[PDB]
Amino acid sequence: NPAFPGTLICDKDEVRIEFSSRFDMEKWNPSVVDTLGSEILSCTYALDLERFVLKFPYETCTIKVVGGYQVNIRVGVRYKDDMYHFFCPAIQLEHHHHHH
Repeated sequence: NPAFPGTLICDKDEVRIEFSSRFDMEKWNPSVVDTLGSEILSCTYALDLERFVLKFPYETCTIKVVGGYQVNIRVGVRYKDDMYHFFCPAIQLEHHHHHH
């Protein structure tokens, strides 16, 4: 059975969850939520329909945890297996820049 295919990108100024196609985004319908599955009052996130990306800032859409930040993502009423959590580190290392 298909696994959630969003690719986590922890960037210097945002978090992205990137997809291979707009169809994957529409199928999984990822949304930023809190640890219980509810919307975060402060959080504005963006869906880029051309590049197939969910993106959002650290401060308003993630929670501080040891060593970094946690974001909670709902996919899909609640369904089994509908909650995901991801971690981004506080410290990002940069060696060579290749933005993509």
